[PDB]
Amino acid sequence: AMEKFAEYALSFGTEILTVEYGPLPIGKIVSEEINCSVYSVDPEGRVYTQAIAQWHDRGEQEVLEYELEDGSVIRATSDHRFLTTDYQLLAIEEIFARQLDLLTLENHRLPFPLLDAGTIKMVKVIGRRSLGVQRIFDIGLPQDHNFLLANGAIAAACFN
Ligand SMILES: [Ca+2]
Ligand SMILES: [Ca+2]
Ligand SMILES: [Zn+2]
Repeated sequence: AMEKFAEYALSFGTEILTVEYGPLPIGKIVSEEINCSVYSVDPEGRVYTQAIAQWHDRGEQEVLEYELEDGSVIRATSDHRFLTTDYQLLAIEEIFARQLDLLTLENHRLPFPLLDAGTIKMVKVIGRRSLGVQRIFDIGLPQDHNFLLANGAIAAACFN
């Protein structure tokens, strides 16, 4: 029984897919407290949008750059959780260690069923390297605790 999650964080350059501005580095969003909407998935698999509720500058620390099978990367703390194809939110290091698949997403269109729209891909983490100390951040959302990155990966949001 998990007491709580680690206070994971994303590196400055990690781009979040915003509705109003498209891909934007989380560092910019937080540093400038940019009000915009992100895409998230609910417990029943519906993809929908929600406005950011909290902007947290987490300071700095050692971060790793994980490389995905399609060449994209995730720059974050090793314990940052992401959605897998089994629909579990697990640390990126676990996904790497166990070679699990990240569940990624490659008129009115929203909200829509995750499995019946958008190009769904099953992407493994093929490696990682250290980027040294970088500025880190996270954002809090008013509803579900996850949001889509520009590379399609679904990241866990702040639980505070
Ligand atoms: Ca694959
Ligand atoms: Ca892509
Ligand atoms: Zn936070």
